[PDB]
Order: sequence, then C-alpha cells, then structure tokens
Amino acid sequence: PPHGELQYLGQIQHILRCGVRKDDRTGTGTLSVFGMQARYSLRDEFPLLTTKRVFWKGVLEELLWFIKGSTNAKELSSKGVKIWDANGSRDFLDSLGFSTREEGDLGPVYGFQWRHFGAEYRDMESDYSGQGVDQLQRVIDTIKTNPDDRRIIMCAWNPRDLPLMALPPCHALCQFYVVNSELSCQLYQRSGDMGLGVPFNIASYALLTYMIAHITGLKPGDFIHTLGDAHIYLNHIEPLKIQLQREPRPFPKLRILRKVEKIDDFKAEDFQIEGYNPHPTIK
Amino acid sequence: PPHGELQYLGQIQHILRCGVRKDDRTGTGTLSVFGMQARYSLRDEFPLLTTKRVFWKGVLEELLWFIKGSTNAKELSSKGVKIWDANGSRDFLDSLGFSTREEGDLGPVYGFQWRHFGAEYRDMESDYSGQGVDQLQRVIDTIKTNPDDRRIIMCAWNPRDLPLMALPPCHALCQFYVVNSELSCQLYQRSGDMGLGVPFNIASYALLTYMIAHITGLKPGDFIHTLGDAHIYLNHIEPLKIQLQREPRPFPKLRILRKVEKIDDFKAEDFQIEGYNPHPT
Repeated sequence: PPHGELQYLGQIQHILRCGVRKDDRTGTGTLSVFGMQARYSLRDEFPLLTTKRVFWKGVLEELLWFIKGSTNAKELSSKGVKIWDANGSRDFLDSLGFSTREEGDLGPVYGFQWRHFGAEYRDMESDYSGQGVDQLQRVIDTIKTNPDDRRIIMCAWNPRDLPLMALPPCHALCQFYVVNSELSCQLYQRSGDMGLGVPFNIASYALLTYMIAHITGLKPGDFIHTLGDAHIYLNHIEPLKIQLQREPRPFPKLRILRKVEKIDDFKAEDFQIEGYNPHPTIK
Repeated sequence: PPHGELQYLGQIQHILRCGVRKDDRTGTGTLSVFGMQARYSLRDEFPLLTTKRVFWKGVLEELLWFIKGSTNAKELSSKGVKIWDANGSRDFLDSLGFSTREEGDLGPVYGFQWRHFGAEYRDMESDYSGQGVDQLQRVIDTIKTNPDDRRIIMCAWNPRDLPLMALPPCHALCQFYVVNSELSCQLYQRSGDMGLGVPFNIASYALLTYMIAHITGLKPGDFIHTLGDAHIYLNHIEPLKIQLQREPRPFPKLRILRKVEKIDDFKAEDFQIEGYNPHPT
C-alpha cells in the first residue's frame, strides 16, 4: 500500500532528471519544473517527512500565529521562531521602502488575508475586529452547513494588497472538500522550494486540515499538494541526492488532546505529535 | 509521441470507477473526485479535444469577451453564442435577489476582474477605466519585461465581490511561467464538469496562452490543468462509457493569422484551426 512520501521523493527524481535552469528574483539559479500535484492520505497518518526532520514546533507555532490573524513577525519570535523575523528587520523593511512602518510589521499577510480579507491595512497593531471578510470562518461555517459546497475556498491573494507585503504568498489558495464526513484539503502553492520548504508546507496544511476536521468533527481525508514552479536550488542537488536514497519511515500519528470548538481557541499544547522518527542528518 | 486526450480519458476512467456519489447546489448526483492535474502540450499542437466535438466558436468568442472586461452577457450572445445566457435572463437574478440591476448583467464576474481587481462594482453599463488592478495586462507586462518572475497570477476569486456575483468563478486562478522562451500556464479550477465543462475550459485557456506567446513573442509551452472537484453527472455516464470506446487522433493546429500588437486588438477572424480532425461521431 505505497508510502505517500515516495510521492515527494519521486517529484524530486523528476525535477533532477528534467528540470531546467531558472533564476529567482535574486539571480540564484535553480532546476525548475512547472506543474505538479501529490496526494497525501491523512487517514490519520500525519505526513510529516521521514527522510528528513522538518521543524514541527515551527509549523505548529506558525500556524497558531496566522490563525490568530497576526502580522508582527515580532508577535511570533516572542514564541521562539525566527523564520519570518527576518523580513521584519529595519534594513529589510527599508529595502522595500517602507521606512516608516516600525520594526516587525509584515504588512498584510496570511493572517490578515486570513481574517480581514479586503480590510484596509493600517499597521500591525491597528485593531481590525469585524473588519474585512474572515475567510477562515466562512470556510468553517460552510463546512458545517453544506459540506457539498463545491466552493469552500480560502485565498491569500490580494493584488490590491500585494504591492505591499514583506512578500506575496505561495499559498495563493486552498480549497476544501467533504464527502462521507471526511474532509480534504487542496492547496495551490505558486512556488515551491522542495529542498527546504515543501515538506514544511505539507505539515502546515496537513495541520490546518486536522484542526478543521476537529472543530467541525469531520474525519481527515486527503491532503493534496499542488505546485506551479516546483524548483530545487543548486547547492541542494547534492545532499538531496543522498537523501533521495533514504527509505521512508512510517509517518507518525498526530493526536489532539482536548476537544476544543472554536478554531481560534487552539493552543500550542493541544496537539502532540507521536512517534516521529525522521532519519538523521545531511551535507 | 503518446497522445494527450489520454490524460483526460484517464481522469475519467478514474472518476467513474473511483468517484463517490456527491450531490450539487441543486441536489443532482455526480460521481466525484477531488483533485487532479493534467499537462497539455502546446507545441505546434493545440489541444481541442477530438473524441468529443467542442463548440469552438463558442470558445473562440467567449475569451475575446473576457478579454474586453465585459460583464453583460447579451454582448456574448450578440457575437453568436448562448453559454452564459439564462444566467442573466430574467428569472436567474432574484433567485439571487438581483433586482435594482439591469438584464444580461452578471455582476463582477471574470471579464470584470481580469481588468478591474478591487474596484467597486456598480452595474454592467459603466466605463471602468482607470480604476482597479489590470491583473491581466500586468501579467503581459511582467512577462515582457521579465519572465523569471514566479508570480504572474491572474486571480479571479475575489471574496468581497462574492455576494455580488451571478455565477462564482470556476476558475479562481492561473500562473504563467516562462523558461527558455516558452510560456506556460496552469489553471486552478474549483470545480469541473468532466462531461461538458472541461473539454471547453481547456481550449479556452490554451488559446489564452497562444494569445500571450503571440503578443509577447514567445512560444507556447504547457498548459497544465488543475482540478478541485472533478465530477461526472450520473446523467453523462452511459454515453461517456461510449466515447470512452473512442480512439482520438492528432490534435488540430492553430495559426493566428495577422500580427497583433496589443491583446485587446484580437478579432475572431484572426484564428484558423488546422489539419484539425474532430470525432465523434
């Protein structure tokens, strides 16, 4: 009954064997292919990657972060995570010629497009209550009232807003879907760095999904991952070549600890990842 | 090579023996599958499907209508095509409470949002010029200038404009990607009718692409189709089982005939399909 992580390993056989060179915004070249999709069963495995450690705590805590609507890279390092921190620094702000907006303020990103979609952005502390659409709710509410709705979609794409985020998202969009009280997710990431980011995202949306099956008391179905610019950077050919050699381990199970029923209620303890045995370390 | 309609023949072959039964907004059934993707070559073929005739005027008049950022549907009939008709013909408006409206008026549907993102939609009569975000053209901008960008996205799925709308868009978003000179495009499709949606919406986008590659001096690369709710109507099953018995042949070919400076300058008279064989029947 084939292991879902083969889907990813296989995508990387692909991009190695067929990718073409393509530079990013900063000139570094990569090997890129355009158009891809793997499917992960959540039938309660949790597709946290085995042939290498992904940073759980990170995923986790980053989500509670968007979940809470937040836009301060600062609000987030308070919780010991510096993956966004980097785009909140005076310097980086300034680059983009936001020389006003004070340290940490990421502009309008996931978390504000996630709950104030179309609300005018003042700053990362201007209280935004009731303002803009709260697509996180409506996804939920629709799930609970008609689950055959064939448009339960959350978008982080705002052109009106893009000329204006620390960056544009590469989760443009995710849709959900429901049948036999099983819930599935599908995600459209415009740009995918499989070496070092892809596996995080899957976590990240496998998480989201669980959270939602929970609050709506559905069962978890497939996560489907969809990419446009799937690329590996060149430094990584190496190490991935090694890693593409590892044999996947069982995916862990993810438990939830505490029947909890607003989405926004969840808290870092509420889950606990169980039996994650990632192979070690690569270079 | 190995032919491309096989893709789609696959996708279906799949659903109909693997999809679960799932009902739509007017409780009709659907064997249904969630999530696929198929890649269609645009390299000196254009991939109009064969095993099933597609309404091509239909497709070739629909985009141009989009291109021009039109939202009154009777404009599209106008030009010979009835797809989007009883959708702005009277009854289908207050079934959604649309009343202080005028008729053929679909609201801030696709055409509207390609050329005017985050712009207050009023009615269909209204010069729209200057306000919003010409997501569309910007896309042509961002290619010409600089093709590496990984962000060309023409997103229609506006949640604010979502009460206001006749139909919600099936096509929430696409990305182009150009490498080594060829252009590609991926459409993410909320939901898609394997019966009688898809053959069409592929076309539409393909042809979309030939239009940008042409305008931008680039050559068409790949159209990758992405679906969300892919489904067959229980209705279409027995017939499909039949085109399921049909072997499809080479694609046609599609030669733009004049030479076009901006996108809005297109004219239908501008497209010959070529060595085009369509079945059935």
